Amino acid sequence: KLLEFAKSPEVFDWMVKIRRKIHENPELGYEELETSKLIRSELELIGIKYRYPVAITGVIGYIGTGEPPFVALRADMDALPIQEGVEWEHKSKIAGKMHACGHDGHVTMLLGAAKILHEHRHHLQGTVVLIFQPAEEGLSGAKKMREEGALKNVEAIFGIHLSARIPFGKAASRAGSFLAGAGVFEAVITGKTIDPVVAASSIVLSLQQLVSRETDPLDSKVVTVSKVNPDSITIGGTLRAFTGFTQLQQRVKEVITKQAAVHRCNASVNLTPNGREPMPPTVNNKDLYKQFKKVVRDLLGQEAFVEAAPVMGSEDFSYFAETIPGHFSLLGMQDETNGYASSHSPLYRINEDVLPYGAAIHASMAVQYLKEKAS
Repeated sequence: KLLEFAKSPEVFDWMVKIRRKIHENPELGYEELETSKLIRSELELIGIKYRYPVAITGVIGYIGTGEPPFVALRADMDALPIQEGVEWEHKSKIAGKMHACGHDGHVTMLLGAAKILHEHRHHLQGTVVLIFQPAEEGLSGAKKMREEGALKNVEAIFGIHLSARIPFGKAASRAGSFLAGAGVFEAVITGKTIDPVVAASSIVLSLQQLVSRETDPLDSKVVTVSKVNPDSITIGGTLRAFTGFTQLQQRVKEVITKQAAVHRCNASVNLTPNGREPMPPTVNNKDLYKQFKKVVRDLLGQEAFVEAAPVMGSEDFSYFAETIPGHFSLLGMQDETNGYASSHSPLYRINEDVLPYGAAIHASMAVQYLKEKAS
């Protein structure tokens, strides 16, 4: 019922205040200096110790006993090089950049949560870890924080992402496979005269075939050939799946290889070209999802819980929920007539009145988890 606190003029105004400053000054991946300085100042003001730097601009705060169990809450920090088309007082003052992906609401609701949780810190049966992650858009920030030990000793992490595809004030998630993974591959087709070209256009159609839709949105698999360019032809492609990703990677390789061989050609295929490691699908741990549904129902209502549909989007949170139990949820903003623009657009819009919902959900989820682990 801490939503009442989260909605307080003092707290809500403070949250809306910080959200706007970040919104007016969008910073790109790994260059979120000002966003990072603000987060650190608010943690300082609230009364929360933190580790900095992590992944250049990242910050990790602590609330509780200081001892295990450790549970983490995560928010992204970076904007995108998009010109804000929304005309308003708090529009980005940085031309060509915009927080058109809600992250502003994310850092915001994470500082909210930090502020609130601190209010009840001596009651926490463990330590809530607050992760302020840089460069989510380029899908390399979560992995970099992991490399730097951000996940050590931590046993369960929760993340929230505002959504224009979910009704306002409803949190949406599902158990297990939720967000699609993504990988790339590179192939070089060289003649062991025109065969290489014959082989290349063949392989292309043959890989484009693999893409398909079925009756379960979790079975969707796609392979996109984007690069192709005669002694040798380089073919750069991508692949995505919610399940059986490894089996799809091998299929892409097998096809290119055999389709090259029957055309008397050499086949060079790389599934991690230039250090582009695959990003596995985002999997929501059943226990966290099961616990999460309760937190949402107890807080908002028996009807707020929105069972999410598998999505083929991009969210590097998966590098966390694969290494430790993870739970990723959406937070609704959409109104009755769909006036709220979809994420990734010059017109994107968070309804600023959603901040207390995620702040409470963030705060609450960390408490119930700990107050459950100790049961």
